[PDB]
Amino acid sequence: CNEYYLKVWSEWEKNGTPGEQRNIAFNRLKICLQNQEAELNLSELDLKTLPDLPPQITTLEIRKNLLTHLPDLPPMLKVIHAQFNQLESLPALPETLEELNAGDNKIKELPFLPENLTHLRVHNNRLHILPLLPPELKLLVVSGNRLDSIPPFPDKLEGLALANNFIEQLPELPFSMNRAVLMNNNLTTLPESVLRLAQNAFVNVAGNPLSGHTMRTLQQITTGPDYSGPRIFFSMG
Repeated sequence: CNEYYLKVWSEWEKNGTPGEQRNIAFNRLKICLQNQEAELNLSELDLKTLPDLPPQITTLEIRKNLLTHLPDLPPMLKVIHAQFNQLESLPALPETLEELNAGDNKIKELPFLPENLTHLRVHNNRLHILPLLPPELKLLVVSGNRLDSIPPFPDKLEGLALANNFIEQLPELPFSMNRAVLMNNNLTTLPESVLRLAQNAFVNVAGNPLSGHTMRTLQQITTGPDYSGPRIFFSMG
């Protein structure tokens, strides 16, 4: 264990390209294991790869690096912050995962998602598809991908960002929905649910080519004297 862990870390430390700072990585990798700390922070160390990690951690900060792939993750991890890398893939995710933030990478497919996942921020990637969404999921941010369809939403979802994708249709929104950013997509219609949302809610469907019919439909319903639906934001030209 601890004895043989340091083995692979000083191995990995030798192969470091001139730019990489595997030197300061080795320290924190060590310190993190010595005291058994729960958070490991290797962010902004120009790292191009990673060696197996300290099994005890529950938070993993490794953003703004050059990582293209990831080593299997600690099995008791709850949070990942891997934004601003070159990630093309992702390792399987621990059931214990709650936050998964891999913004600004190059991922195309995600792995199956833990049921305990609450926050998922994988914007500015290359997702062509999405895996089924976890029930306890609260926020979904997949803006700036290659999505053209999207699976059903969970009951407890409150926040949604599907901006800048090639989406043609939109599943029914749950009542829990509070913010929905659906900008710059290929929507010509809107599920009837958007109107049934809470009155404090907000929906942004700018950039979409909503059909003339859809528009007049909405114009009439939302201007009614009894409309207690959300505010909806549009654009023209």
